[PDB]
Amino acid sequence: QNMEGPAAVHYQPASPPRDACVYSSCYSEENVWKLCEYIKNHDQYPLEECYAVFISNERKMIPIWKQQARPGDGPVIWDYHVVLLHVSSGGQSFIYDLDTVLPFPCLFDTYVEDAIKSDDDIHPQFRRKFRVICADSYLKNFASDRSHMKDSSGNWREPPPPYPCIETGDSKMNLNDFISMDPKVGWGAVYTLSEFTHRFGS
Repeated sequence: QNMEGPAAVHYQPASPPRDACVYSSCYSEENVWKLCEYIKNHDQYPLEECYAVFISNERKMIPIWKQQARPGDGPVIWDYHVVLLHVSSGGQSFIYDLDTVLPFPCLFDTYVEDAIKSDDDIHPQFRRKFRVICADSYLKNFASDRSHMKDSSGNWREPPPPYPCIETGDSKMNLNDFISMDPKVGWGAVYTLSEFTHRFGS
């Protein structure tokens, strides 16, 4: 037996329940943007405690386990995936992934251990990198005209979300600057898996 603060024990979620969140399959950057907007407009938590997290790598092929699109024990291989990270007042981080079969929200260590898993056994070019943008910066700077979701004749590869494209005064499309794991582009900070866990893990 071993005695393991209790703040995380009573943690109240920052989002509506999973079924009530704005959600479109294969638009996780927008699903997370909408979670950020919800948190901003409600009175429960400050945006300063939350981050948008882009997961990808140079070849844009990342395995993620415990994903809804592939029930079972195998991974989905995404080009990129986006989740929301909340650093709660006591220090415990929580991950909000609308596409995970893990709990929504999920304790950080469980998401890293069960959804991401160790990179040690993975061929290095499939390893995961993390771009962490404070949610306020994400809402201020993110823009997507959804042009990456259309084939050469303009047809939608996956049905679009049911609201107009997210744009800013500075840009109508900079999604690649978030998917990139090059620190020379975009906003926020780029972390290896070990740096990500060191920064946000217990």
